[PDB]
Amino acid sequence: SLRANDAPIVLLHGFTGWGREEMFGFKYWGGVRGDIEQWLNDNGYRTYTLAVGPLSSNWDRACEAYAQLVGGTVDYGAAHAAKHGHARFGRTYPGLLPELKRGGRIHIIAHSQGGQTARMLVSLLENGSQEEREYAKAHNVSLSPLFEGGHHFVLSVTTIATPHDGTTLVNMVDFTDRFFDLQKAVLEAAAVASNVPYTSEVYDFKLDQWGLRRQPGESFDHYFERLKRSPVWTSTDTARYDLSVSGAEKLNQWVQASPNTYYLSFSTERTYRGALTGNHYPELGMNAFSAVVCAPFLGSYRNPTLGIDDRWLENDGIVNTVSMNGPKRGSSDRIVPYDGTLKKGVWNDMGTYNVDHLEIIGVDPNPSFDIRAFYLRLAEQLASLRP
Amino acid sequence: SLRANDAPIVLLHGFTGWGREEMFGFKYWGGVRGDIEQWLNDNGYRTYTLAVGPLSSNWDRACEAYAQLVGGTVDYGAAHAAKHGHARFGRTYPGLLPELKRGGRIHIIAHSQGGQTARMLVSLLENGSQEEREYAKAHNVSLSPLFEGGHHFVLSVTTIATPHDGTTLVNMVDFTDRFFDLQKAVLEAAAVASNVPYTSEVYDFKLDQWGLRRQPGESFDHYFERLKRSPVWTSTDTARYDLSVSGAEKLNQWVQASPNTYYLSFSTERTYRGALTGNHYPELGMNAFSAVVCAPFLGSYRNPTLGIDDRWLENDGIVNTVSMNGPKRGSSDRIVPYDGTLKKGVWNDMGTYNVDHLEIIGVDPNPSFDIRAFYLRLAEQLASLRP
Ligand SMILES: [Ca+2]
Ligand SMILES: [Ca+2]
Ligand SMILES: [Cl-]
Ligand SMILES: [Cl-]
Ligand SMILES: [Cl-]
Ligand SMILES: [Cl-]
Ligand SMILES: [Cl-]
Ligand SMILES: [Cl-]
Ligand SMILES: [Cl-]
Ligand SMILES: [Cl-]
Ligand SMILES: [Cl-]
Ligand SMILES: [Cl-]
Ligand code: NA
Ligand code: NA
Ligand code: NA
Ligand code: NA
Ligand code: NA
Ligand code: NA
Ligand code: NA
Ligand code: NA
Ligand code: NA
Ligand SMILES: [Zn+2]
Ligand SMILES: [Zn+2]
Repeated sequence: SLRANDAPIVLLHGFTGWGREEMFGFKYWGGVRGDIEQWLNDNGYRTYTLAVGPLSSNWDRACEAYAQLVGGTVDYGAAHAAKHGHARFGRTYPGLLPELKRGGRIHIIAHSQGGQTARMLVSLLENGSQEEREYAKAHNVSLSPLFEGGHHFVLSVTTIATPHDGTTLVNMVDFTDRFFDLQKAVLEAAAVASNVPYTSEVYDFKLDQWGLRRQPGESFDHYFERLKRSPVWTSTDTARYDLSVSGAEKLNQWVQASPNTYYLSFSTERTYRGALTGNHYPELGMNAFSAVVCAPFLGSYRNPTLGIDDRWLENDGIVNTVSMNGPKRGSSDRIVPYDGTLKKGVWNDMGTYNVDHLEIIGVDPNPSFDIRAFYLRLAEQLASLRP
Repeated sequence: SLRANDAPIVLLHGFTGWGREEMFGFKYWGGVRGDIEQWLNDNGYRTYTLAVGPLSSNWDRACEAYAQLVGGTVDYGAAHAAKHGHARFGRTYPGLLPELKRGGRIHIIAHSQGGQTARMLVSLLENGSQEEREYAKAHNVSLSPLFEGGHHFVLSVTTIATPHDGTTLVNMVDFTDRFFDLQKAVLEAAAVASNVPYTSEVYDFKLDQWGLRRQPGESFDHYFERLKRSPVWTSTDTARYDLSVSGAEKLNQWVQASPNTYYLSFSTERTYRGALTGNHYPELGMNAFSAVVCAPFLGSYRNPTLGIDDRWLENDGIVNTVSMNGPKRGSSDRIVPYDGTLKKGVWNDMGTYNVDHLEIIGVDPNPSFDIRAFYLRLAEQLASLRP
């Protein structure tokens, strides 16, 4: 295809994820398979990576993403920060693309919960926040340009394995403990132990707004026990809340597709349907943590009152596949199957791949999945988009 | 734990609550989770339910509980009735347990302000009322046995989420309108509308003494506007007066622990401490009415001169947690942390549970709280008490 835009690609992780220099250089985007950002740069697709709080709400992460792109000090909004009891200002960044203040566009490619954060960033850029604007006028405080509206610079959002209607994993009985055991399993993929008191930071959870940081001498085991009891686990201003079916529906009520952005979704599944009742079971080769800890639950949990039924049981080890083609619960967004022409302002469902939640970013091996081709094909499609 | 007594359990609601035939059978004790009295009976713990005026004083409610238990016409006392301007006599009941007049006893399990009513019932059984005794002699009128003193039929009182020292919620500026909105939120949890003039009674406020009742053609919205302007909201002979920190301390000056009764308290909390100034905020999953309307105030209102300081900020969405382990303000009662042996004549503090004020009775969902095991374990402990 012909190139029709010059927008760089920006990569955005989910409820785990870390910058290029973290985790001893093991990349979230490529894991044991390599460095996806480097593959794209090397093939002429200019690509950058964002690293935002993995456990923070999509709102917090969107404010962090905005400052990382345009430069400046993260501003969560005076109204938001007062309502949830955390700092209004966060870190200060130079900016990856401070030109976006003047003009120019990006493509966001986001995995897992990054797809919620990317959708939310577009809604804030284009429409701002009326609550923040009214609060700033009422209290005579400053207002970040993010909350003004009028700053739409995202040509496309592509989501990969995103829980747009949530994941039923949040409902599992031991979910608090098992979710932090999933963080430990991702550390272990990077050869990072959870019982070692690392002096270097290794994996920064970016919880400056809550005042939390792993302390000198503290193992990840000990630190996650503190995080389980902290506001980033127990408040509604969290990844945990937005990950749930309840909280993803609430997000979908206000975060709509912009008519100025192409949305693409990729769905993932790594399960088979059983012969007894319709439940789903992990396939050979699914990442071991998901296969043992998460997929049996995801493939069997129903909630008839919420209509969480047999269609929700197929999963990729972490998220129910039905959740991933676009927001539907609480959403008026349109979802169309890809027909060869990518359309603005709707979700173009690019299909369902037999790859698990961690294999699709290369964190878990899968030699039958040609991960480099997958990301290069996608970059060629995004470069074809007509602004 | 081996059973040591055969006393039945009697359940007692707070400033909302209704009998088993009210609310089209949606139970206060169990709500959306089921029927706690039925669970208890089906496991061999004989259990009954009281229904007294939700908005009436603890004194009125204790006279009503007395009559419902032993049988007969509610008698509020000639001196009390003349002092406050209401009828001396209320409804007539058949009596759930007339064997209490021949030696039978009960365990009361009480929620919310029910714990103040249960303590007041025990105080009146033990000591009566010298004012009533004086007045009956002076005016040559009859006297209820409740006011004589020298009676005993309560083996134990267990309080759950009770404001023994009051709740600061009453100091909210628009408390009147938000308290009746709480009543409407509880009706909505029971799938009852507030703008429909139901011909059946549905929720009887048992205001016979005040001469108030919902009229034909009157919705709950219109009825609650009248109640707000009526003596059951504007006088001192009300749940409103006894709910406040001021009124709870006045109650504690005369309602003391009996040496012949075990007292157990359960405390509840559903908040996190923020990172700005140590205020408390509602956790994810708190009932929506409390989370929006009540918890932000409860977690941020301080009054150092009245001793309302950091200890009062943690709360369950309706009552400050520090108020719930037993009466302290204006009280000489002893409170001891449970140590595996329950003690008579003192408050056995059974701990604090991460469950909100409505979750603890099942009116609001919380799948992580095993409400059936909670009540069954409590009934087994009460059955183990030595008589
Ligand atoms: Ca694999
Ligand atoms: Ca709840
Ligand atoms: Cl180190
Ligand atoms: Cl810390
Ligand atoms: Cl950290
Ligand atoms: Cl099956
Ligand atoms: Cl591989
Ligand atoms: Cl007994
Ligand atoms: Cl008694
Ligand atoms: Cl009337
Ligand atoms: Cl705070
Ligand atoms: Cl539940
Ligand atoms: Na505040
Ligand atoms: Na840290
Ligand atoms: Na499959
Ligand atoms: Na298949
Ligand atoms: Na929809
Ligand atoms: Na109904
Ligand atoms: Na808490
Ligand atoms: Na005291
Ligand atoms: Na819990
Ligand atoms: Zn926030
Ligand atoms: Zn009265």
